[PDB]
Amino acid sequence: STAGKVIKCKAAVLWEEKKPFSIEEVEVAPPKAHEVRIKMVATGICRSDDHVVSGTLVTPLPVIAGHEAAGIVESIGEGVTTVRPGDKVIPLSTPQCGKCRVCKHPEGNFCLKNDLSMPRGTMQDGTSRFTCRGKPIHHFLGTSTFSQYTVVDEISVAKIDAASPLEKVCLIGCGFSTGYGSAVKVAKVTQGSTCAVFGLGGVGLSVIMGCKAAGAARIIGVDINKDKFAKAKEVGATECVNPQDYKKPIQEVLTEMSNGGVDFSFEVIGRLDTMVTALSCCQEAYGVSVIVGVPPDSQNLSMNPMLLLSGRTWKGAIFGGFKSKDSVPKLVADFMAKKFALDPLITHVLPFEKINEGFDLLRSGESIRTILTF
Amino acid sequence: STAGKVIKCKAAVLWEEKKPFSIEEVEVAPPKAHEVRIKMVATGICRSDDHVVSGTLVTPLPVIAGHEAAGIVESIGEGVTTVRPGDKVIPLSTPQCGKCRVCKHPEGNFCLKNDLSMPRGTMQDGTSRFTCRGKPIHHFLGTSTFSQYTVVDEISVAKIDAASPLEKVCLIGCGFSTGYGSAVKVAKVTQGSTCAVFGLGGVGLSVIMGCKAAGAARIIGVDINKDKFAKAKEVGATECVNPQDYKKPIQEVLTEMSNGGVDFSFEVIGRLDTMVTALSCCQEAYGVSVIVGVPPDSQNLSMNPMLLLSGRTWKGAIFGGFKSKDSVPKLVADFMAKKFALDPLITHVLPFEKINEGFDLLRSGESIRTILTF
Ligand SMILES: NC(=O)C1=CN([C@@H]2O[C@H](COP(=O)(O)OP(=O)(O)OC[C@H]3O[C@@H](n4cnc5c(N)ncnc54)[C@H](O)[C@@H]3O)[C@@H](O)[C@H]2O)C=CC1
Ligand SMILES: NC(=O)C1=CN([C@@H]2O[C@H](COP(=O)(O)OP(=O)(O)OC[C@H]3O[C@@H](n4cnc5c(N)ncnc54)[C@H](O)[C@@H]3O)[C@@H](O)[C@H]2O)C=CC1
Ligand SMILES: O=CNC1CCCCC1
Ligand SMILES: O=CNC1CCCCC1
Ligand SMILES: [Zn+2]
Ligand SMILES: [Zn+2]
Ligand SMILES: [Zn+2]
Ligand SMILES: [Zn+2]
Repeated sequence: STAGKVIKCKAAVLWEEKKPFSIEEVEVAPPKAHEVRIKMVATGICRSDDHVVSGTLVTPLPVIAGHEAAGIVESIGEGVTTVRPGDKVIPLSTPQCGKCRVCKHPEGNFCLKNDLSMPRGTMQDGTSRFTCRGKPIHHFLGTSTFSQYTVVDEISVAKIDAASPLEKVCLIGCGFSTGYGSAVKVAKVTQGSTCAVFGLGGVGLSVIMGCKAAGAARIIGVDINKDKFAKAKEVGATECVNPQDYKKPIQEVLTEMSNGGVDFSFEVIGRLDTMVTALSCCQEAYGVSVIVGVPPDSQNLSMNPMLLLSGRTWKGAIFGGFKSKDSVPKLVADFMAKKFALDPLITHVLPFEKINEGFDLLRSGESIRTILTF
Repeated sequence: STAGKVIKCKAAVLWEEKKPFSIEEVEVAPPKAHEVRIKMVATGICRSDDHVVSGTLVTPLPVIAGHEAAGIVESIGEGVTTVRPGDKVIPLSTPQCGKCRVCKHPEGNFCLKNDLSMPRGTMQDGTSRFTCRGKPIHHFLGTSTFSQYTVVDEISVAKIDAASPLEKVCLIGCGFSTGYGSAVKVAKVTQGSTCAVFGLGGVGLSVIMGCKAAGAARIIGVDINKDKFAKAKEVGATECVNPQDYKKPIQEVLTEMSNGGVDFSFEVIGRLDTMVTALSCCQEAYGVSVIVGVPPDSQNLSMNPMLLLSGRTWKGAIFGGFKSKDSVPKLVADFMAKKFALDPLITHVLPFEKINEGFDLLRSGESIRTILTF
């Protein structure tokens, strides 16, 4: 009934920074060659979507944001081989083209077809499939999931188990896999180690899950919102500290608590000062610190390179280091085999129409992940 | 005939920054418990010794500098078990106490007994073994090798092969092992990779030797002094670039030459700007950059953390990551078995009394390593 034909549907449009999302009708074009049109079933609210609203992350406006989601293929364009109508799918904000130097490298995952380094807010072909009030609307990270339907390039979608619960596994499309992989793949946390996790939102709790799965002996959660300590302990934190409770800098607190520095630290907030504090609190000769949080646009940090010369390792990653199209179906299979839990991340489930309330919940500190259901 | 007695001998004393060394008589106390007094045979001039003169590297003055050297044990204090009078030895500017958390860690080498982080310029017991003009003189990094005799703690000396040529193997005490290990141990350069080495002095040439030993396919040397290129190519560089020859920043040049970024880069100069350029020229998703050069005291660099978030790894190390007392005798053994060459690093030889001419040669750009003979 809809294949080959323009779909009119509801979406949340962001016309301008620092405004509520506008829920209104949009026009979704049919998929061109190597494109996939998806009916959305559930989408999570990730802090990166809020960074578009706040100006922290710059991408062309107006835009349909949303990138952490799951849905069902409505139709495919000519030449698509990896998904078919009716398949359950997760869109991928980091593509996996399989052909570039990064996709061919055993470790790398930041495929050169990504829309993050030089954001265009289009399909791979440089055009948009969305119109609203007769105006073309930009895409976001090749995903755009705050819409009843979206169109994505084939390299930005993964087919998943037909029995998957989409209102939970949408988190594997971004926040869970990012945090979990940051611990198990990027840092390679070791049995018996001491970890410090700065930021106890959805991504930080997923880092804690990964540190616990790797056998860390101590996992210290750090957040300025003490309401986020109870859930952090439930998922594996052994202690939590609030920087605002201390007269001294938290890096010195954490160094003393760890008898000279932690083995692994994670910055899962997106602040320059906490990136430098997280580096400093890892042990100077052999510690490893991983940046996960998104820094504010165009701002540089300042640090003393003696922190590195003594032997620290500093790294960052997108999407937990996972090659996205290969890994997402495997992570869904692991969840269905009960290898990890997603329910601890989900504090609110709301109809899509309540998107702005979901963002208010995030900004107020009250939620971890809100899942929006279509 | 000197055991247990004060030795009067010549040393090069640095009374003030930015002044020539003063070659004059000092008094060297006999070794206390767990200390070793060494008759110096040869010492190299490492840029780090010049950094003390320039104030780039802050350590208490007045001081006996020098740290890359080899000599013969004159006497041992009570309790010394790892060397005996007559043994050939190399002093270690990074100790290996064997008892701290770093010494016990499989990767770490920056032993907590070091005198680098919070310099005191003393023996481990907090006192000095040197007097000059009746005044106490500081030690440097627990070594102080610009003297006919020095006293070191047992944890800062390694026994080496009795047949070793001391006028060559002194370089294993600092510059050779630092560069070589930075490639083979810290970066873990892989076969077929592309490497970029910033700074083609003694340490950078040793990085090139390590990259070649690791089987790198391309090794790009970077220096603003084109007179350094011929020797860089002799030891393994496949190509050399002078940043001053180009209209665009060298990170852009290197990214284009490597078809999107190098696999491994090394900063082996000691400038904040080149630390950031070297990080930037490694491939954004899977590149690794190692800081080897010493930054000017207490200065911070400025960088955009998106360079790390895409996937880069940034690390530094002291002494090529080698656990010093374990590794130095094995590296001497490997040298004696012809596994690496030191002659390419030695461009000038001088008697110790011409130390100031040796520093002039380094500062003018003319030398790689000058070896001083006592
Ligand atoms: N690298 C990647 O691939 C990904 C990066 N991100 C970024 O990770 C970050 C975290 O995302 P979420 O967990 O969704 O965000 P969130 O907002 O739910 O969690 C952030 C936590 O940081 C705490 N916090 C804020 N300022 C703090 C401070 N000075 N000190 C200590 N804690 C502080 C907050 O109270 C909150 O609990 C964001 O910057 C997000 O954009 C998210 C997913 C993918
Ligand atoms: N991490 C460690 O354990 C060690 C660190 N060091 C440090 O490594 C560094 C190199 O030491 P050496 O090889 O002895 O010094 P060196 O002075 O012989 O070599 C440095 C090279 O950098 C070149 N250079 C200077 N400015 C440059 C610029 N803007 N761009 C490109 N090239 C430039 C110079 O022309 C020179 O050839 C020094 O900072 C030294 O203190 C040395 C030994 C141990
Ligand atoms: O949350 C999804 N993607 C993020 C990844 C880090 C940079 C900003 C966008
Ligand atoms: O050259 C020898 N040691 C150096 C190591 C890096 C910091 C300054 C001292
Ligand atoms: Zn790719
Ligand atoms: Zn996200
Ligand atoms: Zn030690
Ligand atoms: Zn040195």
